[PDB]
Amino acid sequence: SETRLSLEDLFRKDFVLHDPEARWINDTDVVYKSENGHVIKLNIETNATTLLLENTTFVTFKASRHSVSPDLKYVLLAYDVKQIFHYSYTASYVIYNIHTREVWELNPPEVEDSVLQYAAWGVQGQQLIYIFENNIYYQPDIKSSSLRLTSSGKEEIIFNGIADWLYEEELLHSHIAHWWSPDGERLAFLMINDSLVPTMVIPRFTGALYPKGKQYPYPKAGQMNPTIKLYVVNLYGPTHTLELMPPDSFKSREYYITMVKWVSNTKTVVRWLNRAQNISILTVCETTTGACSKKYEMTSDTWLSQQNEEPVFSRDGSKFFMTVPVKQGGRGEFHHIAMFLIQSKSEQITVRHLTSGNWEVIKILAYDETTQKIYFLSTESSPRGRQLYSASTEGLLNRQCISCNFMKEQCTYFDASFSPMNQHFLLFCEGPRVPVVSLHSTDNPAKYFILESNSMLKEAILKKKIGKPEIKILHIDDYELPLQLSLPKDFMDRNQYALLLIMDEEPGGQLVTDKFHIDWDSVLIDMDNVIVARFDGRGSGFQGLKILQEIHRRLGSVEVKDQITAVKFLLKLPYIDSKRLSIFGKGYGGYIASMILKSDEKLFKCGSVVAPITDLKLYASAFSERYLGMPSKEESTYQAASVLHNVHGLKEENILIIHGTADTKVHFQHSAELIKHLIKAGVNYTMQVYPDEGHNVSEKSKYHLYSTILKFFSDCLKE
Amino acid sequence: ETRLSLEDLFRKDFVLHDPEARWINDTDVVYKSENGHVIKLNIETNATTLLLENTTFVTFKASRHSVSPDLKYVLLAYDVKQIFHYSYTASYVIYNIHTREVWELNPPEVEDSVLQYAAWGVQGQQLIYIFENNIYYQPDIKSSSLRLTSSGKEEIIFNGIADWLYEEELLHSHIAHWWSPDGERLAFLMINDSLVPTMVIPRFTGALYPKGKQYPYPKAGQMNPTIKLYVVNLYGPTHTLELMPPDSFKSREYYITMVKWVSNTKTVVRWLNRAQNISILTVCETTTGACSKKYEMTSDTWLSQQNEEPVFSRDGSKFFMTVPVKQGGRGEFHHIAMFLIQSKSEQITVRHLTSGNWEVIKILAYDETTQKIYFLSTESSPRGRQLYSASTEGLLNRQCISCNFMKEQCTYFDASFSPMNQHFLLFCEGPRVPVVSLHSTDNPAKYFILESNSMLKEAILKKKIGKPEIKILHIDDYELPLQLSLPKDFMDRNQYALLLIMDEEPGGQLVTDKFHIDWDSVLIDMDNVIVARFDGRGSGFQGLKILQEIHRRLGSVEVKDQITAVKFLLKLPYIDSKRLSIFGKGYGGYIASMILKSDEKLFKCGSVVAPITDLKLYASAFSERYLGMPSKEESTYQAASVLHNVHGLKEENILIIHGTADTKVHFQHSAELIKHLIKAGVNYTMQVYPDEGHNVSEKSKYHLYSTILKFFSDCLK
Ligand SMILES: *[C@@H]1O[C@H](CO)[C@@H](O[C@@H]2O[C@H](CO)[C@@H](O[C@@H]3O[C@H](CO)[C@@H](O)[C@H](O[C@H]4O[C@H](CO)[C@@H](O)[C@H](O)[C@@H]4O)[C@@H]3O)[C@H](O)[C@H]2NC(C)=O)[C@H](O)[C@H]1NC(C)=O
Ligand SMILES: *[C@@H]1O[C@H](CO)[C@@H](O[C@@H]2O[C@H](CO)[C@@H](O[C@@H]3O[C@H](CO)[C@@H](O)[C@H](O)[C@@H]3O)[C@H](O)[C@H]2NC(C)=O)[C@H](O)[C@H]1NC(C)=O
Ligand SMILES: *[C@@H]1O[C@H](CO)[C@@H](O[C@@H]2O[C@H](CO)[C@@H](O)[C@H](O)[C@H]2NC(C)=O)[C@H](O)[C@H]1NC(C)=O
Ligand SMILES: *[C@@H]1O[C@H](CO)[C@@H](O[C@@H]2O[C@H](CO)[C@@H](O)[C@H](O)[C@H]2NC(C)=O)[C@H](O)[C@H]1NC(C)=O
Ligand SMILES: *[C@@H]1O[C@H](CO)[C@@H](O[C@@H]2O[C@H](CO)[C@@H](O)[C@H](O)[C@H]2NC(C)=O)[C@H](O)[C@H]1NC(C)=O
Ligand SMILES: *[C@@H]1O[C@H](CO)[C@@H](O)[C@H](O)[C@H]1NC(C)=O
Ligand SMILES: *[C@@H]1O[C@H](CO)[C@@H](O)[C@H](O)[C@H]1NC(C)=O
Ligand SMILES: *[C@@H]1O[C@H](CO)[C@@H](O)[C@H](O)[C@H]1NC(C)=O
Ligand SMILES: *[C@@H]1O[C@H](CO)[C@@H](O)[C@H](O)[C@H]1NC(C)=O
Repeated sequence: SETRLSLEDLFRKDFVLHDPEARWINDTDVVYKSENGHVIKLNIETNATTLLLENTTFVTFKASRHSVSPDLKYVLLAYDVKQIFHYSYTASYVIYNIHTREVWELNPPEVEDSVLQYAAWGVQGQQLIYIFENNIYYQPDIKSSSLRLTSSGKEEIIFNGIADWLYEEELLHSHIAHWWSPDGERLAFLMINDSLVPTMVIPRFTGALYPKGKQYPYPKAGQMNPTIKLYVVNLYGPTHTLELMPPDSFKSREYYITMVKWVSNTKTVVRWLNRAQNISILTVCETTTGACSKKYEMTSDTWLSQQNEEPVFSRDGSKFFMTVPVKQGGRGEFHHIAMFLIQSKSEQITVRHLTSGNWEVIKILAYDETTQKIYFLSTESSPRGRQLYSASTEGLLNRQCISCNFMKEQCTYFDASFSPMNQHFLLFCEGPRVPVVSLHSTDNPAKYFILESNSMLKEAILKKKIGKPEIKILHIDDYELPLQLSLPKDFMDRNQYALLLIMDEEPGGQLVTDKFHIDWDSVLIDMDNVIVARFDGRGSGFQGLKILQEIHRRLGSVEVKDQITAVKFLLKLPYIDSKRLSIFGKGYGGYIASMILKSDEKLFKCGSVVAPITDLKLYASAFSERYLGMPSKEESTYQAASVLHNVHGLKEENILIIHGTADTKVHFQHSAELIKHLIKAGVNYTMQVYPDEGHNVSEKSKYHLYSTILKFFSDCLKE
Repeated sequence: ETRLSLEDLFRKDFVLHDPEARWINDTDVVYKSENGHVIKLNIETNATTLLLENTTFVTFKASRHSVSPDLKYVLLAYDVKQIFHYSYTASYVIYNIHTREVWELNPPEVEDSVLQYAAWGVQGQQLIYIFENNIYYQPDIKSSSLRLTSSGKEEIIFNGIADWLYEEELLHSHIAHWWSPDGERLAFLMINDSLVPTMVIPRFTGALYPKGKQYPYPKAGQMNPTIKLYVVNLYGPTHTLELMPPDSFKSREYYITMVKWVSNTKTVVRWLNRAQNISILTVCETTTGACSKKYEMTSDTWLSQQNEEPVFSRDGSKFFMTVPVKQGGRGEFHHIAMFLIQSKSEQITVRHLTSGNWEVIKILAYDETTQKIYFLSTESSPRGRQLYSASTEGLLNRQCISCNFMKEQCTYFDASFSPMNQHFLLFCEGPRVPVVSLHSTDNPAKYFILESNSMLKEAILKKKIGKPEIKILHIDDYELPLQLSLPKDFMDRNQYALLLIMDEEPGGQLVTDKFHIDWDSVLIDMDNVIVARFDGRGSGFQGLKILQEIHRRLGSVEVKDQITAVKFLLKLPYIDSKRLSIFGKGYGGYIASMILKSDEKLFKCGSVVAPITDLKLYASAFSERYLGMPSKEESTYQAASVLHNVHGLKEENILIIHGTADTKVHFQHSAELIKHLIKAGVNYTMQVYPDEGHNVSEKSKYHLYSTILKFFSDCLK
């Protein structure tokens, strides 16, 4: 009874899921690192294991990032890692020679003790590239000097191979704007032109004598957007670079490139998207020429579905598999696998649907061409989980679940990765149990062995109370939505508990999920006897498009009304205390958390909001415009979704606004603007701001934040 | 209902009504603002004219008014935007006193403009205005303007207006130009910030993409503004002559801490070395540029009040100035000096006209037609200020004027004499709710009263509003006041909470007869908290000896005193050691912080606004004055900081309030503090106001007071 979960535990190194950082190399050798922190080669044939790196990635300035060369003769360490946006990190690199020790500084020519925007490795051999001053550099091997592939790079204006903010956070959802041809002969990359894009300033108060902060291109709602070209260079000899032109329909009009991928060692598929995000064009490009052939096109009456989807091919290209929406009847559309048959030049490709039901095919993992099978992740088995399924491409059109019996009750939510010949696959658990990675043979899920058990962490949460989350199911409109109630160790049916209602932090995400998670609220629960509640309302993703697009043009309108009807039901329970009800949400969820805190009725005694996005006119183009469309251009519906005007009350409501000053996603401006109206409106509120922090606070401050929130919620909830 | 509540202080009943009195002739005084009306008064006939009416509303809430010399026009400032402290930037309009019609005041080619400065001249209707750091001149309402300087460059080269360092630290006002008595000539400062490092004031609250400014702000030991003093003639050619520095200062770092006209040609410019230990009074013939060394000063610590303005013979045979005199043990005090000017470089016999342990604060006037000179002095009492006259040529006698005005109701004064000195304005400011009055010189018949602050008087009358017991403490060889402001109903029995308020800038005086009403008065009345002020060493206006006890030990001394004062406070029966709180802002936030460390924890909670937390991060001319140069000559700078060795603030409940746009104490100070405070794991609470200054706007304001009030009241329970 004195073995329960305290905040500083979450920072204990016992917890903190240990990720195997598994990676394929041959169809034999998997490079998964990090059991004890050791990088390891494993031959799945012989079981033979080699120690590549040891507890060394300490010794060189706390190297936080590791990558093993293709030829397995070297390791690339990143140390001095500095955050930038989300996936963007800028650090210094070093090269450990796997066979003998000796480490090199990785520097651009003429430059010493340097800092790089990106490093990684290539595909063939020991080749690697690194980005510096927004220019791409290439080293054919450890031997040779580097080769600057682009001179066009200009700091904070023209980017090469790395994403500017808009492309990283919104469009691409990763900072890697370049891609390697399968044979390492060729490199495709994005040239992003921010010349005309308006810039926002991230201030720095904490530096030297006179601190100076940066200014980056950040197009706001309806603003000038980054123009962008897609080039391709050949890494052998001449380095002739060819721009791959857009589809003729998009030529001259505003557009984004939301994906590109290699199919052959020459052809690539670049998905183009209009600024409005209602029109998709899949193009296939011959890189030796620049021949660009319209292949498939899509449209929406609201906004286009997952834009990063990557199609699988015949490796010749006779056929290819992709996921698209199918009307499915009433109950809306669901993403299902498509059979498109590419031919004969000859536009037109026959489409055959390989899947259907009310559930989604999330990702298409692999196509095993030697047989009749294709592999994917699906909610079929259950909307709350994810499972690994195979269907037979050519054939009966049948379907079968693989992951279903792995843990039974202990793994309901998966992800997986197949070897390059698809002969076997890695199965990440992430399920209700403390996550476990495992390596199976394809044709025979004998489960073989287990790569990572997260052992220490398992026994850690075992000791602690750690209850089971009752799940109620609500009917809103025509839908059925999950309400997850996480309840204190000892639960009297009798008493009146305090209720924390946590918001989904970005739209189209899924709160209630079998995915294992441990975090602050778990502490709020156990100590402090608070029940935390999550409810996935309309707009929450991963069930149908119909729930997902219920948000279009009404933002904060719908999600809020649902969150409230969910509190309503919550309210009619005996064991929750209407007197003490609190809300929490961050980012966008801070936005909705705020909308909920206005005049409808006051169901909340106190609530706390972190990096709240408070006015959509002030948020990023590709985000606002997606849901609300263009601003003063076509719509004043933008005035409607704001926290800023009409603050008309937050009454006895106790409000806590937490914001990072250096935040690059939700600018501090959002809370500044809010706080301003909040004063002129005469509303009781309390704020905590972290000088020079981001949307995600550093390790230093973070604990302080949790402590803050924890104290806040626990204290206000007291009777 | 009959005690003082916060929102009263914002009630327009309160808010001292300032007459904004101003002389014109030796007859007509222009004091405005009784009902908000601008008024001419003929002190001969009593005749009053209404110049302006309840119109300075109608034109966009005009916040600022000035009447032309010839009394035919009024200059309104509206759209007033704060800049630093005295610096305001607004749009101007010209009301024609005789016939209403109003003009836009614009630089040529510019429409609906915004100006850095306007005011008026001396002779006639002439006026000048500053735009893009250039000086413009209008000989009259008729004529087009005349650009007197093209050298102006935004936030780099300033003309006639002070950059931050000169406004806040050196000059203590933003007016860098001065008019010759006859309006023939204009002297002004050219401030060159080219090489001075710049600090950024961020703006989060603006339009789509807010952009904040960046101004030259030399920090401790940094590059400083270079500056020249030119003079232009406002008639014809506009030949402009630079007035060269003293030869000794030539080529070395220096400030100009004052300039004033003496004749319609000669000026006295006081020069100061960067170190602030050497003064040179120079007198300059403007038609030539002849610059003659007159008097020089030195200190072993730092030079005394630098804005002192000397009075002359109007010929220049003699002149009066205030300087320190050794006075014996007990230190030095500023007393009036008789310097006799006669031919060439230096000499000039010095005769001291005053002495004792007390100071001559300001020398107001010299009546040349008789044997008298006029000044303000602490003679009558260190806590007050009185208006004294001494006989220059003669017995060397002294007599107090203000002594019997209010007896017990006015002990603290200031005054202004008419141009011929024939009669004077006496501002009360004393213990009673301030009252301005107009007296005849040779006969203080008190004549009449200009401003009674009537409504305000009856306002505080109704409310409880107690009397401040004053204890006197012995520290070292000195005797220092401790003012205890006590709740309406005071039991000798109970244990009260104690708020200890800090003096906000060094060399100021907390305990003073000067009337004041503010938040703490509310803290007192409602919430039964006793607020305490104690003027320790370094506090000004008694001797230099108390004042300079700070040199090179900053936060060292003031703190030890503030504590020994808490000690004594602690031994009282009726104060509760359990509940003790501290408050201080700006610099006082600095000391408030030093007190909150390790010595012992005598405080349960304390609150700090725009704390200056590291002197290396404060302004050059401030830090360097007390602590001298930085890594240049001293690491004693490491000593005075809050930043390292936050070693504890224990159960201490701390509230840090800071404006984001603050241009005096940068937000950096609290950012820096807050940083260490987290890595040190200390419990603290913060409230920051986006886009506010060192002085919060009206909007936020109230919210701040509420905060502080709640904080202090709640923690003390
Ligand atoms: C405010 O102060 C600044 C700094 O003192 C001042 O800028 C400088 O002004 C002087 C004016 O003469 C310049 O001095 C030189 O004049 C002759 C031209 O005949 C040249 O020989 C010089 O060549 C170089 O001198 C410097 C040597 O390092 C260089 O830094 C400089 O950029 C020249 O290349 C030079 O022209 C001087 O150039 C500037 N720059 C600086 C930083 O001193 C400015 O004029 C002042 N504003 C006013 C009106 O007071
Ligand atoms: C990214 O976009 C910027 C937008 O500013 C591009 O800058 C553009 O550069 C071109 C040529 O450098 C400019 O054209 C001009 O034409 C005249 C006539 O010959 C010539 O005198 C100028 O020197 C210049 O060449 C153009 O005005 C300018 N602006 C625009 C709107 O494009 C930049 O080229 C782009 N970068 C890349 C590599 O895509
Ligand atoms: C470096 O890795 C080795 C194993 O490769 C670790 O050595 C173990 O240390 C633990 C202490 O936690 C001992 O209980 C074991 O006996 C050691 N060996 C084995 C086989 O586990 C070592 O912990 C690693 N260094 C760290 C912690 O960074
Ligand atoms: C995709 O959405 C955009 C919204 O930006 C549509 O934009 C058109 O813009 C004009 C501008 O005046 C409007 O008059 C039209 O009504 C809009 N068309 C609509 C509503 O669709 C764009 O046409 C859309 N296209 C598709 C394929 O849906
Ligand atoms: C005024 O004080 C400053 C220092 O506060 C003196 O500056 C001198 O600076 C040099 C720099 O290396 C030192 O070596 C000297 O010790 C300083 N002189 C001293 C002791 O004062 C400056 O000389 C002082 N001048 C006067 C007139 O007192
Ligand atoms: C290698 O190790 C694993 C560990 O359980 C085992 O399952 C596997 O059978 C071994 N190798 C073989 C026989 O394939
Ligand atoms: C704000 O809070 C303070 C104290 O909690 C309270 O005195 C005041 O009534 C509140 N203001 C309003 C109008 O709610
Ligand atoms: C205008 O003055 C009159 C009397 O002179 C007064 O009653 C009135 O209050 C004044 N102005 C305003 C702001 O009402
Ligand atoms: C004007 O009135 C004042 C106020 O009572 C009085 O002192 C003065 O003698 C009067 N002067 C004349 C000349 O009317």
